[PDB]
Formats: sequence, C-alpha cells, structure tokens
Amino acid sequence: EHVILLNAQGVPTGTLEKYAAHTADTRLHLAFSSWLFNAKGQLLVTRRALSKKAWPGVWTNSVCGHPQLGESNEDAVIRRCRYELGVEITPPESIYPDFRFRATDPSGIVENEVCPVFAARTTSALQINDDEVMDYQWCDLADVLHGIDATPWAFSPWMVMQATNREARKRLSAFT
Amino acid sequence: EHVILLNAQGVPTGTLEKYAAHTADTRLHLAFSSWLFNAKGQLLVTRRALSKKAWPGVWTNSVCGHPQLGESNEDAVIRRCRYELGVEITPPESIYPDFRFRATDPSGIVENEVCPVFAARTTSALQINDDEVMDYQWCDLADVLHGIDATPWAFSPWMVMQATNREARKRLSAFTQLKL
Ligand SMILES: [Mg+2]
Ligand SMILES: [Mg+2]
Ligand SMILES: [Mn+2]
Ligand SMILES: [Mn+2]
Repeated sequence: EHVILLNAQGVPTGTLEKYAAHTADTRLHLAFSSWLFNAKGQLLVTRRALSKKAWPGVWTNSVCGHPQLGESNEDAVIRRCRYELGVEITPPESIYPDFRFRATDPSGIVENEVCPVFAARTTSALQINDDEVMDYQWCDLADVLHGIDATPWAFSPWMVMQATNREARKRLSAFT
Repeated sequence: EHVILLNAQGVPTGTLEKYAAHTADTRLHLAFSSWLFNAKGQLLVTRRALSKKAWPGVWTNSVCGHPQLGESNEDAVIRRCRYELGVEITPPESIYPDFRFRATDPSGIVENEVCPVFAARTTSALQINDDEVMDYQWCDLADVLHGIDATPWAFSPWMVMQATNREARKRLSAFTQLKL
C-alpha cells in the first residue's frame, strides 16, 4: 500500500509507501474518512488499535484510510470497511468533500491530508480486524456529538473537526 | 514496587510485586485515585501512556496508584502526583473512601482494588512523565462530566464510576472554585 502525494492544488504528484509516509514531518497526501451507520441508525465509533502508527488507541469515526492510485474515494471506503471491519456497506455518500487538515498525535506523528468525508450504511455484521481496531461502540449519533462537543480531546482531532462542520454535522444527522 | 494484598474483608495480608500483581487473575489489593484541580478550578484529565499494562492509551482522571508498605494513602497520592505529573499539591481530601473496583481491561488485564478517592489542588506547574502519561488537558469539570455522561466508553471505567457517585461529585464540584 501507498499514499498519494498532493501538490498545493489537490493534484497527485507521486506516492509513498504507507508505512513510511507518516512521520513527524508528514507530507500532504490523499485520504478519506467515513462514518458508518447500521440499519437502525446507530453510528459505529471505533478505537484505533495500539499498533496504528498514527493516533493509536484513539476513539474515532468508523473507518479512515488512503485511496490508492486510480482508486475512487468510494472504492477506497468500501475496501477499508471490508479490511478493517469485515463489513459490507451501501454506496458511500459525500458529507464533507473539501475537508483538509494537519494535526500531530501525542507521540509526534503527523497526519497531513486532503480528506473527503463519506457516510454509508452497513449491510452485514462486523468481523473485526484487531490489527486495525481494538474496540468499538454502536451508539446514538446525538450522544457522540455531545461527547465531541463537551470533551473533544477524547476523540481524534479530525473526527472533531468533521463533526463540528455545520454542513457535515447536518448531513450526518440524516443517517439516523 | 509492590501492591498490598487485601483479603475478602479489606485487611492487608501481605505484598506482591506490581507487574506480576496485575494479570488475568489480579487479587484484591490497595489502590488510590485522585482528582487534581489548578488554582483556576480546572480539572486535570490525563491519557494513560500506551505502555501502561492496564488501560493503556485511555483517558481518565488525574492520577491513580498503589500505596506501598508503610505509606499512608495520602503520601501515595503526593508521591504519584510527583512521579507521573511532576506536580506539588495541597493536602488531599478524601472524597470517596469506600470506592472499590474490579474490571477487565481491553486486553484482559484485571484490576481488583480497594481504591479510596481523593481531590487536591496543584501548587506547581506540571512536569509530565511521558513513561506514564501520554497526553493531558485542563478542562472545566462541567464539560468533563457532560462527556462522561454522553460517551462513558471513551474514558476509564473507574473515572466514570467515581464521577457518577453523588457524594464524590459534590466534592469535585467544590474544587472548581477559583482560589488564589
Ligand atoms: Mg484506517
Ligand atoms: Mg498511575
Ligand atoms: Mn495519512
Ligand atoms: Mn492495581
């Protein structure tokens, strides 16, 4: 696997091996973030495994990852849902298409990403990949937003920025 | 470094080295938990380091620990505050002396404790110990309490159980007053 390096505009200019891409000096690259809801409307929140290079052991939205060269955002989402959670989903919908961020985790690892955000519904049970996910919770979106609003620091910084964007929180609030 | 083992009652019967004390089969032993507030009345919340054997990487209250032989619980509080946070405190107040906790962590490690709960003010700057604490925040207690209410799974279960005890919470609230 690789990440896709992006110039100032989001134009692909090359790739980096995924392991080697995330450092204290992470270069801008392409990502996605996705929020998954079951048929009942509950939101899946996941806790990143202790072996993830960036934000290990951090509670976050459902599935995030890195599209490969020539791969659609939506296929990337569908792929990582299968890989991390062993779950089938409905076609991903856009909730925050121009999301972009740069942050630093507690050990100094940086994420630096153009990261369009998607939502989708699960259509099968979860089969957890414990190399990716160490814990998860099915919850009510409203409680998760209250959590993010009251103690944002208990969640990943991108989950927080995403949940607090006017339009994105509005669009997320429909899948319930 | 050890833990003081307690029998069915709550009376000391001996000691056990700390690491080997906490496993899938942890015996009952003495612990403490403390909630620290700055002059401003903000609450110090901390994130356990990823190398902690139990609940690594988890957000929790200020400091927890294990008193040693011949140590009072209060001196244990003072000592771990220094060790984990580098911080001096005011005399710790007993806010929940009968708290006891048994729980299994995400990888199967068990805590099984008699855990009197304290509160104090910090009287020095922090010098965080990265071997113990990987992140922290100064927060308004109110905010903290709302997060624990909304998403309690995002926090250590003992932090939630202590914050939801009525008497303990009244005490925490008392420490939010601004005091020069
Ligand atoms: Mg991922
Ligand atoms: Mg401790
Ligand atoms: Mn990345
Ligand atoms: Mn213990």
